[PDB]
Amino acid sequence: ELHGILSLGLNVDHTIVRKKSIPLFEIGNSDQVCNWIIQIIEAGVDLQEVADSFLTMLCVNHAYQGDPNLFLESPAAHYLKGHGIHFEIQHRDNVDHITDLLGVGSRDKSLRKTLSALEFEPGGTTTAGMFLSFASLFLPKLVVGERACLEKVQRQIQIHAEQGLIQYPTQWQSVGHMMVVFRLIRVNFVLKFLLVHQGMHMMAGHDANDAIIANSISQTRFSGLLIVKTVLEHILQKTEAGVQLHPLARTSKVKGELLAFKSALEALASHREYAPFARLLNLSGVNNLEHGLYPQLSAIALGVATAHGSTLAGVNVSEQYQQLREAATEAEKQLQQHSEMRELETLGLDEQERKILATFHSRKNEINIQQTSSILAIRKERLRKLT
Amino acid sequence: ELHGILSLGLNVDHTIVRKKSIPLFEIGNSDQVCNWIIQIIEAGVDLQEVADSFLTMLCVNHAYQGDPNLFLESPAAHYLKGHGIHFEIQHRDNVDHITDLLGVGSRDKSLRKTLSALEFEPGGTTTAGMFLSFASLFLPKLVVGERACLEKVQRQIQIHAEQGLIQYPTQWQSVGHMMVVFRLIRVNFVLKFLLVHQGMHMMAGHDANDAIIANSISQTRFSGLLIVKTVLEHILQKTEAGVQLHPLARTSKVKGELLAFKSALEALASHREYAPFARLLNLSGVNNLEHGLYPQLSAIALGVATAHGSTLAGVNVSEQYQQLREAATEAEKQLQQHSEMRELETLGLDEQERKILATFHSRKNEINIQQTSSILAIRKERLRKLT
Amino acid sequence: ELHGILSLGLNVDHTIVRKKSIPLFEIGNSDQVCNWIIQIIEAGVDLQEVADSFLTMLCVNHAYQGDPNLFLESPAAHYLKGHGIHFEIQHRDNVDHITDLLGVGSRDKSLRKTLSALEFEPGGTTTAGMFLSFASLFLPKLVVGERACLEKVQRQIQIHAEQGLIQYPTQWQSVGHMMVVFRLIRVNFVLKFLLVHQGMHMMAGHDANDAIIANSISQTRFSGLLIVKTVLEHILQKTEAGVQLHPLARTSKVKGELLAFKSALEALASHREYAPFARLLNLSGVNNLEHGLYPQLSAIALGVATAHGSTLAGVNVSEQYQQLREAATEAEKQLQQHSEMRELETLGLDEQERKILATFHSRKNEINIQQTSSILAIRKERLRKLT
Amino acid sequence: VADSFLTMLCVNHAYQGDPNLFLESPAAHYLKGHGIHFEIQHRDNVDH
RNA sequence: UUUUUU
RNA sequence: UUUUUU
RNA sequence: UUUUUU
Repeated sequence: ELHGILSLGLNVDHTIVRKKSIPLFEIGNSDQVCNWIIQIIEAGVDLQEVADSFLTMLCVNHAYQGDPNLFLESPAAHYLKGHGIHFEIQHRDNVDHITDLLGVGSRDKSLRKTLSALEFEPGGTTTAGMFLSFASLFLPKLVVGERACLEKVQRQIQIHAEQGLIQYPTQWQSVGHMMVVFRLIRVNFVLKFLLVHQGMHMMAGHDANDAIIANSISQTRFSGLLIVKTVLEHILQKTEAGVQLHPLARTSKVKGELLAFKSALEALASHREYAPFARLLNLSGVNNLEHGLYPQLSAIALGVATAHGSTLAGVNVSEQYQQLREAATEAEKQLQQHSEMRELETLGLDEQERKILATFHSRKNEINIQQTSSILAIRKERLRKLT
Repeated sequence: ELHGILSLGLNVDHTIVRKKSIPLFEIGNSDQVCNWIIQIIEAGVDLQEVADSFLTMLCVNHAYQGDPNLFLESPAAHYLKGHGIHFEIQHRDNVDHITDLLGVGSRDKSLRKTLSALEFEPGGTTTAGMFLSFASLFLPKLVVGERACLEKVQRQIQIHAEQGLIQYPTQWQSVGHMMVVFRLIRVNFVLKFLLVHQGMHMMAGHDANDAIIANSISQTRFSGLLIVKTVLEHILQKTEAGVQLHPLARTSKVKGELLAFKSALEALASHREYAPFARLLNLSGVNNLEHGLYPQLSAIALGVATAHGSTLAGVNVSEQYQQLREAATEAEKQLQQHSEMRELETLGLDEQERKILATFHSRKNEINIQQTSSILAIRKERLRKLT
Repeated sequence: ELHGILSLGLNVDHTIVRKKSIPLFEIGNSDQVCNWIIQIIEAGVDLQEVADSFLTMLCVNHAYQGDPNLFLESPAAHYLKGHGIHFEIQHRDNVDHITDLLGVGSRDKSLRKTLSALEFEPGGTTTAGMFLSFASLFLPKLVVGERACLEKVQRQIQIHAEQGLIQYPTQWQSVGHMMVVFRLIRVNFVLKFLLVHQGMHMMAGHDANDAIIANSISQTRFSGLLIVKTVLEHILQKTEAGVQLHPLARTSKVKGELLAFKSALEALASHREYAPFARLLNLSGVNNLEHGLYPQLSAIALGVATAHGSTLAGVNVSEQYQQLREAATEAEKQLQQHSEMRELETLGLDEQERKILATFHSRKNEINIQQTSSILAIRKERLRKLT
Repeated sequence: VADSFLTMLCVNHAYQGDPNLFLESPAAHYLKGHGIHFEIQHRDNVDH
């Protein structure tokens, strides 16, 4: 097989190509230090190389009440090492200021003077879990962009307020504070991974913050991987016997698209139980799953998927997938109509029952037209906002 | 076999024909030294024989936080040695100036006076990882040339800015700074290999810079090797049973082209998991894969590939592949039309489903004509810019 | 077999009939000495018996950073000895002038006064690797002659400038400097062999100069041995089952030509992995492969090859191969036409597919006529330049 | 060339311009067997 | 003596 | 020498 | 680069 040359360097074995060591502090006033960290986040000051340390401090405070040794024995730390990420316990005796935690060295003097410039206020009420839940609110639609993330965050804040779960400070609702939090989450990997791990792997015991985190992790599944969802749910049909390819996916080019897409999916499934969050966590083979490696397959799959759900009509694409998308949409609409009225007879039903079901199917179809057209109008409003 | 005489000296065994030793420095202020290195890069001063040392210093700072011993035990250093490239740890006690690192010797006095001429500024914010990601931005379309590389770099900077991942200094956006970075990357092998290794082999844990590097490595796959892609995806067709040769590739000359191309591909696949980056890294048997050893096969394969994807219509060729390229393009367009309407009947489908699918295939064909013509017009604009 | 008497003295066993010893110097300022060597090359002064010493010094500086002991343990030195070529390490304590390296003796006083006449300039920027790459530029088309070599050198300098790989001094671009470099390469064997060895056997790690050297070595394959290429690719056809002789090669004389040519090819393949560079390196049985031992076979093979590639129409021959060359060219053109339209039916194809392929084959044939006629016109221009 | 161009006109009239259909036509079947044959030669560009 | 393109 | 899109 | 709803 010389066609293996095309797949060289895609699904490589696991090797560690880095060495990162995040200092974790065994202190007495863990809550007080975490409040200081939240306050420096609120101040807008960027954390240089200490973002990992302080955000992992917040995560350890939330999950383990402030005992970093338990975290070093946790499965999250077990996963992170083996990818080159390690943690040090350093006992701190007295911590009067947040600058005691950061050590002396090059480029830490630059941060230390700024942090000593900030004047904190003692006994802040905001806990680390509150910040972790607020940060988790950003995980859905984070790969989409800043504004979409902020819009989803405001919506989900409303939702969680009307459940009575949480009460975020009104200064967190500001646009700028969300700007700084979005930047902090986007750049930092360990915070996102820890949020994902605690959301996924907590079987019970959720407090308000854990409930919010788990909900946002569940909503973050396959964010940035709509191509995987559309292809695997519609184009690669799943039958009782085997796997049929969609009627619209018979083109000679689309067959090659399918084989390459499969190879990329073997690459993705190597990140077991973390593949849904690959684009969020920027895992290895996520660039192998893109719109542009698979133009025909992407447009056709999204068009076929749009023909079923009225909400997928709001998905935007580049200039070059639009026409093939709606061509596939109308093709699949007509095919679904034909399949609709074709297998009623295959079921044993009276004239009366089939008659009622035909009325129901027509009614459902018009409801779907209502909804798809409404979503299209809302999307047109969104683009008009962009204009 | 006397025909083996033609293949003598092509796929030779692995032997080490060189001895290179890059000094790596175990220092205290690794970040400070790396900032000095980035500043001397920004100054435009060319690094004579120390480019390898300082760029590997930047890579060690990024990957291993500044511990070169871990790098000497890394698999990248394991690969490099055995190709004749070794590293020395030399502990430096005090480093007040960047000139302390470079040792006394012939032709180093020339560089030392220039580096002492430059006046640095303390506490530069730019980290080594930022420079590594910016340098990685150049890897796609680096073998193409300087302007195409710079254009891709600007595009990808825009893309990475709108994700919120990174924020490059505005002085890096200048044309001249990209000129110096392009020159530095083009001449230096170890920097490119280290970027390729960290992009390929990092399974998880990506920060912003690692995400950018991995994305650009994934985009750099088979850059400069479009002939391999076109031939192996279209001319050497892959069936369930065996390997069919394309109908357009039956000529007696093209058969010899195919055998020679195969031999070159056994040469290429010897660089396992690095064959995609052969032209970038200038590996052994990459000159055996060229347009000019395989004129008929190159033109025919690119023409056949252009008949499928609308984006491949933008690929330029020499004066002598153009006519055969479009001849093959029209031949494959007509053949794909005939195959298109020929295997609809081979599938069990109703009159209705086949009718809908024929409408879909026609619609797809006109979309493809739109896109190919647009790409051709854009290419005409590009040549007009050249004029 | 009395016909063995004709082959006596052609494929003889390996014996050493010489004793050459090149002094190699273990010095401190290897780069400084190599710059002096490059400057004496630039001065145009001919090197008497020291050309081998200084050029091997440059090669050792390039490959091994200046440690000749590593070179003496290198496989290139292993190959050279056993052919009668050895090296001495002589440690030099202080080298203020290039004349310190050359020892006192007969005919070295003549060179020493001239080298002391030349006034060097300290700290020359030109490295040994740059000179080695520039010298390697001459290897393709070196056996052809001086002007063709210089033309190829200028073309390849342009090519390597537009890649951004290298920047040769503008004083090297002069015609006279290329004259001196051509003479130096032509006379000297060890320089050419070392360039060939490093180009062939370096699997990875190429810097700019190594990339240039490897490219020119790959382009130098079978330079001066077009007869081997033409015969083995066309006249001695390679089938799945066995070896067919070309229809044009059935003459009773051409059969003897084929047997003698085979014997010469067993002679050539004895130089394993170096047979492609036999005429360049003037290996043992290269005079047994000539135009003049095989007049009929040479002319017929080149004519048959010209019928396939449009570029081989530019190959010149003596007064006496021309008419047989074009006679074979037209014979093979008609035969290829007949074979062309004869095996379309042998493949299972529709009327439509065969029709399209016939259009494609006609279009390809007219493109080939365009290209062959253009090459013929360019060749006519070349002869007019000679006139 | 009178035969060539007039048969070109006849092929254009009867078969819309596809000479292969004419070579499979019964008129061409009759003509050959009387010694009259036709060659398809594809022309790429015809400005004159 | 070699003659092309790479 | 490479030439597209990613 | 991602673009929906959750």
